[PDB]
Amino acid sequence: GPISPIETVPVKLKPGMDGPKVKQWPLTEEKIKALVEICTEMEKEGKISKIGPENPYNTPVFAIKWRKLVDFRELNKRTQDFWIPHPAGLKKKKSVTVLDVGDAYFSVPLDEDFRKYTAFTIPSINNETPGIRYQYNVLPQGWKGSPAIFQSSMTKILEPFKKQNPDIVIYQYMDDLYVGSDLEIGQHRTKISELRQHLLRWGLTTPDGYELHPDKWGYDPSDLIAEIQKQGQGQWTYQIYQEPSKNLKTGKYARMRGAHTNDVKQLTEAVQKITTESIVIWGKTPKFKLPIQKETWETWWTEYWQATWIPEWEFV
Ligand SMILES: O=[N+]([O-])c1cc([N+](=O)[O-])c(O)c([N+](=O)[O-])c1
Ligand SMILES: O=[N+]([O-])c1cc([N+](=O)[O-])c(O)c([N+](=O)[O-])c1
Ligand SMILES: O=[N+]([O-])c1cc([N+](=O)[O-])c(O)c([N+](=O)[O-])c1
Repeated sequence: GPISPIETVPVKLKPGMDGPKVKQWPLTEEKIKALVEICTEMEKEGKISKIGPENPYNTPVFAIKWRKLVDFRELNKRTQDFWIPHPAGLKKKKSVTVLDVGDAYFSVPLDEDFRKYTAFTIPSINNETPGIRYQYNVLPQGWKGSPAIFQSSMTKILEPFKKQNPDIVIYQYMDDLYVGSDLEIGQHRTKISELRQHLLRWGLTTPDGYELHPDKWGYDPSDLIAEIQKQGQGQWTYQIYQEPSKNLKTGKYARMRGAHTNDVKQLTEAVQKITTESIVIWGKTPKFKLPIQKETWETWWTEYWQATWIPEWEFV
């Protein structure tokens, strides 16, 4: 749908910070084609615009039906802060459905003076020739500012559902809603559908959600660390903690060998599951320590990464 110019909100970088300049890594010809197709459609719809030679910023993109993912980590660090509470009962619910509500953002303009800092490049084959440069004209998915700016509209949209379903907990984290109830699974799913239809009535398309059942699964609100380690061979272990001695949670996953898997793919799965669990339990995304070289991770992680968010991580 079309945007409303009066919903443009002024935004800026943190004092004395410039915009991001993180280079586009090489992509496969398949991924480049997909990005060209996606970006040609976004441009036709006014959501991005080609930029000229003056703009010096850059944020990396990649492709994962294909979807474009932007790694806004550096822009997010440089973006101003914005002036939710996590329900302790969300993890006690029989079911929690996660819904991606990032589609909302395409309908909301981005401050024209901030657009330049969202510049990105569709790379050429092997990065041999200059790529195709674009910036965002609307709130971008994965950008810190987008859920903050949309919160007032999200609240107005959710209000009738919340008023009619007091037994349902709705917690928002970044670009997702976590919808929790103790209903029979069929009844819970019906409430999810009613919620998706409400969102859609207001122009918010959502993917099918993914279902958690966390009642089958000393925190200090002031950073979370998740460490994954190799346990011999054959399985993975992880520790979630803030101070080194006391763990808050520990767990295991299998480290399987096969023609369709590898350590990076499995580690990305584990990162996504530990993150989701951490958001549910504590409302925080951990920083990760992964049992792999940075070079091998930096090489391959984008090949399997299905999340719209991207956490911070260290290595051996
Ligand atoms: O990847 N990059 O960071 C990047 C950046 C610029 N630039 O103007 O700041 C480019 O012109 C290109 N380029 O044209 O391929 C790439
Ligand atoms: O397409 N590209 O994103 C691209 C990227 C880079 N770079 O170093 O990141 C280049 O140097 C060139 N290049 O040299 O044309 C192109
Ligand atoms: O291909 N290029 O012409 C090119 C140009 C610029 N630039 O800022 O003028 C870059 O930053 C990059 N880059 O960072 O890859 C590439």
